[PDB]
Amino acid sequence: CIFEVKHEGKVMGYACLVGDKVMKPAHVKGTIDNADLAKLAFKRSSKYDLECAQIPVHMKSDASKFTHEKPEGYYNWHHGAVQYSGGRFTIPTGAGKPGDSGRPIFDNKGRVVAIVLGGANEGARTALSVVTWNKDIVTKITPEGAEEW
Amino acid sequence: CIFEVKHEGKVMGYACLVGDKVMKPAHVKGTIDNADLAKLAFKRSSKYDLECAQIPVHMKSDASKFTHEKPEGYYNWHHGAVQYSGGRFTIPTGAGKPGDSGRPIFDNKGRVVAIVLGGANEGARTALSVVTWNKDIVTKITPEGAEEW
Repeated sequence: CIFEVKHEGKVMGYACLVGDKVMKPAHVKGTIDNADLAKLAFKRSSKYDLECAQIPVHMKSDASKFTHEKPEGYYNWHHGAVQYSGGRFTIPTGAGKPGDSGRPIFDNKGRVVAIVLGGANEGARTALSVVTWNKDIVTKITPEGAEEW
Repeated sequence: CIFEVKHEGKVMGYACLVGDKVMKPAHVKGTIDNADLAKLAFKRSSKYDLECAQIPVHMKSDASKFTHEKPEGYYNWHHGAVQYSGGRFTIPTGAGKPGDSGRPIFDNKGRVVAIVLGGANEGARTALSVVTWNKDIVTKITPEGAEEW
């Protein structure tokens, strides 16, 4: 379900097969490192900083079902455990660097909860700037002073 | 000797190095997935639904011979053993599917005897539609109701 966006042979962010679309943050430079995915036609959406397309039939079995459901507590991401509370995702400062955009923040059942875009350093912890689902629609939470990763 | 034709990153058919030419069915969309082969100049022939070119000197050692000599009996092909009789090649129905075109039918000494183009389902067995060599010249045998693979 997770695929990596490469730019000049360098991983910039990620792409994800959620629902029946193929997502990847709009701000991420590069092209999905997967033939089938790379040749697709994406529809950009600057409001959501999202850029979706449709999953080829032969990969649709590979999608992951997202969720608006996110109760205060700890979430999972590649570098460790993210913490959600006060309507804000945070992590120990240093555990997220430029080149981590696109990486999903899963919950314990695998549902993608948000997609990292960058983070604002506020000391001990960094408030993440993410793309998250609302009641049904996409949204973007960007803490004051975020540094786009 | 066998090379695959790709189209939008998807295998459509095959290409084969037979004799001193490089073959691939004309109807197959895409370009041979091999630098040396892809840059060649092919001569189309709509009668034979064939599209040949000449094998670069550095690959000529990689060709597969051929022969007009084909006595009734069993021949060899990737999925098993083909049967020749009554001037017709056949196989157990189900053992050949779309995407098998281009695959050669060898004999027991390795000489390519025919090249599969598609097959007509006539029950228990399917009569193959092949490109075969006559006295010296190429020919195409297409059983009634063939389904072009």
